[PDB]
Amino acid sequence: HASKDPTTFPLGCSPDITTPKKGLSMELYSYDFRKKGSYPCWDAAYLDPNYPRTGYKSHRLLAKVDGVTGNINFYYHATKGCTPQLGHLPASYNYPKPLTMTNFTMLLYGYFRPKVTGFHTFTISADDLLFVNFGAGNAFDCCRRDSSADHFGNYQAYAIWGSKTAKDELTVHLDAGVYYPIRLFYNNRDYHGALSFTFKTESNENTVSDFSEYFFSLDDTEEGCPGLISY
Amino acid sequence: HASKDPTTFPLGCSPDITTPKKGLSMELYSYDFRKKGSYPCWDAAYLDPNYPRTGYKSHRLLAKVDGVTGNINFYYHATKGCTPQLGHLPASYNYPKPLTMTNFTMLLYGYFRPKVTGFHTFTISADDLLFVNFGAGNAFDCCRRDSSADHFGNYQAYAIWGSKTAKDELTVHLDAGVYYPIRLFYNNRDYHGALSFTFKTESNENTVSDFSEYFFSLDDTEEGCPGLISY
Ligand SMILES: OC[C@H]1O[C@@H](O[C@H]2[C@H](O)[C@@H](O)[C@H](O)O[C@@H]2CO)[C@H](O)[C@@H](O)[C@H]1O
Ligand SMILES: OC[C@H]1O[C@@H](O[C@H]2[C@H](O)[C@@H](O)[C@H](O)O[C@@H]2CO)[C@H](O)[C@@H](O)[C@H]1O
Ligand SMILES: [Ca+2]
Ligand SMILES: [Ca+2]
Ligand SMILES: [Cl-]
Ligand SMILES: [Cl-]
Ligand SMILES: [Cl-]
Ligand SMILES: [Cl-]
Ligand code: NA
Ligand code: NA
Repeated sequence: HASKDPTTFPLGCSPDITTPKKGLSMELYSYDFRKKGSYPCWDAAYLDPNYPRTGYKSHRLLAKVDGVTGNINFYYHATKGCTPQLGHLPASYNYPKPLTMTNFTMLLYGYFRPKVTGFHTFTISADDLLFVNFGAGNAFDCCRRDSSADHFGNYQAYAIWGSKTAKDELTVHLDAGVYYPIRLFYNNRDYHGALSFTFKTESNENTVSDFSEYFFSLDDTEEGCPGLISY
Repeated sequence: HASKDPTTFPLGCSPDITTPKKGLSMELYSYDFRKKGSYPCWDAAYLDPNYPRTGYKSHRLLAKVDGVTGNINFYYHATKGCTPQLGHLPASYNYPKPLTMTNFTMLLYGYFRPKVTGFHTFTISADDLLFVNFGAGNAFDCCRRDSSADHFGNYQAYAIWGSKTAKDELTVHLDAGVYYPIRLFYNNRDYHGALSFTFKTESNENTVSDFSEYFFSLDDTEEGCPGLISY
């Protein structure tokens, strides 16, 4: 160089006849540096309170893909600060092309399906930013993302590199086989990048990092697909 | 180098027998630079999404004063970046002591009492940050700040120096003589500072910058003081 509030007992969704499709949807957007000579060289727009809501959409759209699943963690090691440098996302992201891994924004959305009924703790870390919404309402409404995408509530967990919250966790009680809306919003402002998203349950001692049997996409429907299990 | 959502028709409050006290309450907090040699030298904590909610309270408390009113605008011109430099707030702030005007955080809260029934447009600008909540619920509950202070909603207006939103405005319909909860959250991260808060009404052509007959403080009460005028 559902209510929008985060909760420990989130609401979930009950899909009907159509088989859920594997994986999350992802959108990729540009995130330019500031003009040469600026101090610092990186743009602080990523921290504007509405950047994850409306601001990101004013940047150049790079891609929109389906079927993102597996292990979505990555570490991108840059060689120079203040410089756009190319790299590739892991194959799990279904995006073959190079992108500026030093400086970009990424949105992932869809549903998390548990295998365990009970408490789950999701652990996150990021360079630079990962904001997580989770649950109907807090993320978006069941099979009604089209009317609720931009209306997510306060984050269930968030991580900001360099901050007092560089890693974070969310503990929620979930029901096996129910589909929970999830939104992951990521940014790299400069230099190295990293995303880590894993979970554990009170059940066993394994950390889950491969979401192949956990992330799904559901079609929106006129009436929605609110969870039919809770009572 | 009331609902928490922002609205155009905010809810207000009806004080009982006790005469409203002149002015807002203010709290002042430290905001340190990063360690010498850091790039950039200023701390980005001010932009953490919970900094205006919980994070500011972890910093050193400098002052808590009553009776802030008059013209609250200021421009502080620093002579060196990355350096704590002393200055004084305007006399309107009722705080005589020097403080590090280059790097500090300030919270103001109380009620705005209009003189006009009709649309008001408040205009703000700041170096570095000014976040405004306005209306019962969005700011805090009528004569119930003690149970609602930390639960303000999405900002009615906000300004961030260097951003695509360096000035902002809020247009709201208000009733004369009703008391609207208001919260102003300010930060200077480095170097120069500035705060501007003014309004106009559709009625006349004058810009109001002297809040002497507009800002008030109301005691909290067990039952609250919800507005009795709307119907
Ligand atoms: O360390 C990861 C972190 O790097 C920041 O760049 C820093 C750099 O680490 C530091 O050595 C230098 O002095 O200042 C740089 C810019 O603030 C990235 O900005 C940050 O996004 C992370 O990737
Ligand atoms: O201009 C007000 C603005 O100054 C920032 O400091 C800048 C400075 O303006 C710029 O000339 C220099 O190259 O980089 C500095 C640090 O980013 C303050 O950081 C900012 O808070 C405002 O006060
Ligand atoms: Ca980075
Ligand atoms: Ca400044
Ligand atoms: Cl729903
Ligand atoms: Cl870089
Ligand atoms: Cl109220
Ligand atoms: Cl300074
Ligand atoms: Na596509
Ligand atoms: Na005092």
